[PDB]
Amino acid sequence: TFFNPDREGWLLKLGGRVKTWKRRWFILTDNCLYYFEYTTDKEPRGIIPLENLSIREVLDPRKPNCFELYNPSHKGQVIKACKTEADGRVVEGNHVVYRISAPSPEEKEEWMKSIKASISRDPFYDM
Repeated sequence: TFFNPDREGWLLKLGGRVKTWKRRWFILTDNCLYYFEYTTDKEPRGIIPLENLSIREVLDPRKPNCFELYNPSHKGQVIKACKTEADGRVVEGNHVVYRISAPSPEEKEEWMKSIKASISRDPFYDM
């Protein structure tokens, strides 16, 4: 599934039920954002489907080159996502939004462009 990706790279993501930044290797493919703790990891740490989502720039007090993923449909609606836990639990994410920090302004722009392009490409988008 990670074959022929639209983009791969390091990004910082702000935690949900425990708000802290974690460095994760992201892979954009099949209109989903996959993230790994380490680049050569066989299995992803989580998956964030992009369908029905939007992206916007945001200013953070400590992290630069940030943007957020959010669902426009319903107010404060929990974004559909899935993640693995060390104990083996495969649990659904509880994020209303996803604040991401890119390594540079250039990479932020590139990532925002790729994500939007992927979303608009989905033939099942906005239904």
